[PDB]
Amino acid sequence: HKTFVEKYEKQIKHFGMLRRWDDSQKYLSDNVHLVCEETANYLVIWCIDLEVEEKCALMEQVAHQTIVMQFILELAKSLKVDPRACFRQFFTKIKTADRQYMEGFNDELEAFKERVRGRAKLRIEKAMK
Repeated sequence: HKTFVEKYEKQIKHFGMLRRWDDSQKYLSDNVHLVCEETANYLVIWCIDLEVEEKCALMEQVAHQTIVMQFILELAKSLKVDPRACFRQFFTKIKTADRQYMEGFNDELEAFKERVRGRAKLRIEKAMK
């Protein structure tokens, strides 16, 4: 919650703006404390913030990184290990010759962005009328 974000907000934003697998993996390896639900939670809100402000292109960029972190955290729950100890295997898995894991990632990413677009619209009905 609260002051993890006061502490690391600029680092979370930076991660949110990466894209290449090796760039993300290096950044996390260098900043392992960011591999946590607090980070994924912040990225979700930020996506909704960007979408509402019509920064749709940037929302799509941040959404990619949001799903990266969610996948990492899910993988960890899968193996019952700490996500800080196993996050590199997300990148290994995504790069596998059979593109099955990557396909599921892409599907979750597209679905996530649809949900973000819906959530954004709700914020302006929230007090549109």
